[PDB]
Amino acid sequence: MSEESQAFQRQLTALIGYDVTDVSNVHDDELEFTRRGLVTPRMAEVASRDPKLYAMHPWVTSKPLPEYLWKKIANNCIFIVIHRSTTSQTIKVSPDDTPGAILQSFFTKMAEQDFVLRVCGRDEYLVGETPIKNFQWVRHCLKNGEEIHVVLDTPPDPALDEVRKEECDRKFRVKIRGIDIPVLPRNTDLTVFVEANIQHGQQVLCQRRTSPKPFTEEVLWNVWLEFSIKIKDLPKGALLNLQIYCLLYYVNLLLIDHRFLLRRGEYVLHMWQISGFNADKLTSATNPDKENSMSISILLDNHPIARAEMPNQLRKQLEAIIATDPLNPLTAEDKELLWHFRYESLKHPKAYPKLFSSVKWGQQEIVAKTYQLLARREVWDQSALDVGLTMQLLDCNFSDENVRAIAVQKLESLEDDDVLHYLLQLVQAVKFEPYHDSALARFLLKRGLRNKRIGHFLFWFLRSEIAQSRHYQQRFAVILEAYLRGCGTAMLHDFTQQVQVIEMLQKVTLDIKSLSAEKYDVSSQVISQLKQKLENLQNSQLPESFRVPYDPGLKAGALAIEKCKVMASKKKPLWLEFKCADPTALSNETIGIIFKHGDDLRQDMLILQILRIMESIWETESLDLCLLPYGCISTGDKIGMIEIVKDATTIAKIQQSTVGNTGFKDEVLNHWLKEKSPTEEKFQAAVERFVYSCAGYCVATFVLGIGDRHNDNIMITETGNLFHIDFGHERVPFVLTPDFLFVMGTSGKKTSPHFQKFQDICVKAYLALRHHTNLLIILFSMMLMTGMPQLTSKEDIEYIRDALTVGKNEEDAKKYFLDQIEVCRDKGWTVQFNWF
Repeated sequence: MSEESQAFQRQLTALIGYDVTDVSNVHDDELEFTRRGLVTPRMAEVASRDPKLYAMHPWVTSKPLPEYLWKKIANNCIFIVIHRSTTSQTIKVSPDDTPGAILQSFFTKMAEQDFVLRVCGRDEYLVGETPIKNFQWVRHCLKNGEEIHVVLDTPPDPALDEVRKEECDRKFRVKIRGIDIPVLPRNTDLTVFVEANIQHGQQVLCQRRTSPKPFTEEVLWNVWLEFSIKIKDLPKGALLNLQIYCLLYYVNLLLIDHRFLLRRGEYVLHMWQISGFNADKLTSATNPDKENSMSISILLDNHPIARAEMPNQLRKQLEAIIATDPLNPLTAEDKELLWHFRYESLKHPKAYPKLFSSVKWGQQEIVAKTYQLLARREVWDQSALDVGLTMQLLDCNFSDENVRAIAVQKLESLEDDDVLHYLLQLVQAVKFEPYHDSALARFLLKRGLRNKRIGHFLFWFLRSEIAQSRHYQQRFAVILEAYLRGCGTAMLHDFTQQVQVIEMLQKVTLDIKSLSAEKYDVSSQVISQLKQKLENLQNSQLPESFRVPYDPGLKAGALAIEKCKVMASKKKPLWLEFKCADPTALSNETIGIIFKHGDDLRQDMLILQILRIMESIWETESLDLCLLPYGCISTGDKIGMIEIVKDATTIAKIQQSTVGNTGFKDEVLNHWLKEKSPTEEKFQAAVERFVYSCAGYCVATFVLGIGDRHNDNIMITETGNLFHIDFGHERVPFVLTPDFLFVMGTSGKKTSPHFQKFQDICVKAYLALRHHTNLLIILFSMMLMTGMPQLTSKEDIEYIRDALTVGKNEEDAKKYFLDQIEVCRDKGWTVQFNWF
């Protein structure tokens, strides 16, 4: 079409980081099928969204105000600071008051209504029919004892969000012709065979092998591999998994296509090589490197899918099976029970995952029965939304489209606040979808387009994977495009700015990394080289401003080249600082960002996100363990940015400043906090905060099995908020060393008010998380499968079961954690010292 449309597809390609019109690494048209398929869902949502609210994207929650936040409001009054150039009043408000109805208690209380309240220095609005106590920014300020500063100004023009117009009962068999690799001369000559598996929801329905042969640059067999399973019995979503054993290579091919047709014809698939379980193994995409990759040739020639009340003790066996964690293995007995009492099972939403693990997906009639089961879904459709449960049906174990769709059905009812909490994991979850186009993928696209905040992170979460996952960049790219084609020219403009910026800093970051070895030091030479490179961008290259990717509410302006530098650490990360591009800003404090290479940030994001879930969990029990999950977004391979927490120091650096360089003293920390405390009130506040934050992290860290940390990866704010960092990748359950204890007023396994307060918070926090054992267990395993390398689909994922002390009662749990606390006391500084 118009040269205009080509220039647009060019722009999109740049934002995405992939050409979705590319057909270099495909063997069918699913992707294209999918691009077209998403048009409707896109358009249906664009069309449905209120142009006004979409432009102002208010950030609101339906959850009640925690108890620990009402404490700061013991007068049913809240002070809002309304600025107006040099003006600035202080209208006292009621937590129930609406933004439109405090703008009344202003305009009239002072004395024309085409105005809207906006947070000073931010792109955050307090609009919409919502209690001011329900806006997040407001709760952010209460939780941090900050004043609410707002500016009266004109609503953003929803015209700016304009969208560009668009325009057989035979047995199954497969013939393995042979394998080919360009170069293979290796050490000791080993043997090699091909394993052809038919899988569904990671479950082998049938398995056939070829005879062992000499591993040469070309091995042929020309042998038909026949399976017992009928062509009429293959389940949609079934995957023909082909692997080469010496396991060296793998590759999958959807047995039924996106059009319900049985795969047929000759295929030459370029395989993935295992690096000397995880999501990546389930991919329907083929290695893009056709030149230096192993490949397997095959031939397919064969469309389809054209009362009784439980006795007392059996219902008991059933209920026990249902109460077991999601990691409890299911016995044949168990599956037969769940299946036979198929309809009783159907009354227990918590049984759903276990029940669908009990279906024989390899049997046409049974699956057939299963669908009839899901038909009478009344109970499920009326169940109180259980995210944990919903996610479980979205993991690697369920490949069935109808099973997965009901989980998504449940997600529909999440308010935006909630989608943000799980947004990163839901996105990862897409690696578990058998087809590109899926209910999940559509959910995301929708939720994205309907709210700007959610689309923004969706953008970056997808970009993250598209830039470094060979196994899923294709699918993720088609989804992202879809989104881009509907977020709005405005968004499309912001993204452009953000992409050019980080794309420059990434180049400088890497080039600088070359001019520096590993041996920590950092010379003025390398810093001089940085300042020069930045100077160059400061010119006509680096846009005037851009949104901070991990904090869309913040607009960043020009670099403060004088405050930038290269950090003296193993990796050589940039420490940039920018001026806030918002005049209405309430400060002159710069925005500090860290650009690093060497670490896999996608992992970091995952932990950080799980950390925020843990917060919300503790919220619903009136707890605030003061964690500090800083901004973090992986932008490419082993590269990305990190929010610079203001006024914080490494606990190691604190020790180093007192004792030797590579040298440990017990009072260092307490000394540091007191000297950093402006008054005695704030110093006492900071010891408090330390006790809470210390317990939060000791608990969060224990559950996620990443508590045994080195001193240089644990920070603390001058205000006392302790917090770990770099979750890149004798023992101790967590870090609770003598110096942390000293701050609490105890030493040599003694006692004190603070230490007992600490132990109280820990246990309270710990059993609060056990109240969500299932939600966490499912987040932990999905994390392991889409974030780590080859995670043991057993022992690894199983840690969290023992950590959350599954099975034990609350008393034995509390007992259990307190003992963990003692193991830290007995170890003192042993482990810290050892960390080398």
